[PDB]
Amino acid sequence: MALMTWTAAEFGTNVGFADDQHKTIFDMVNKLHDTAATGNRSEIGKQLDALIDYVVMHFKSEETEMQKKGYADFAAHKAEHDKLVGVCADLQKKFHAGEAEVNQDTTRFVRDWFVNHIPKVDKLYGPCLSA
Ligand SMILES: [Fe+2]
Ligand SMILES: [Fe+2]
Repeated sequence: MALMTWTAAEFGTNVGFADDQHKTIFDMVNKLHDTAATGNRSEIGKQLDALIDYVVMHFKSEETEMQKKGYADFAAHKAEHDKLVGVCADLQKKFHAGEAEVNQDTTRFVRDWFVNHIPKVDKLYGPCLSA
């Protein structure tokens, strides 16, 4: 099974670009999850780095739109993004030093993060960003 399945009932924000970027994230996490069941460390690292770069770009996209529109919860929302980015960058520094491995607990963690963040945090910007 794919780790992550996107539906509108679970995750739709009413903001087209954000929904699309979320779908990409889910697909990139699913590839990482599959590779993380192997010992193909170079393929894990390529997919890890591609996912994290995309996630940072998604967060920048949401942040630019929230801040330009004076969205009410912008700074607290960005704080949640920045703590995930710090976790991911720390994981990359360790993984790329040989000091940690990426496995399916890594991808279930990131799944947990997104499945909580999108409904509880991202959906709240829908009225403002869709107006
Ligand atoms: Fe998001
Ligand atoms: Fe977000």
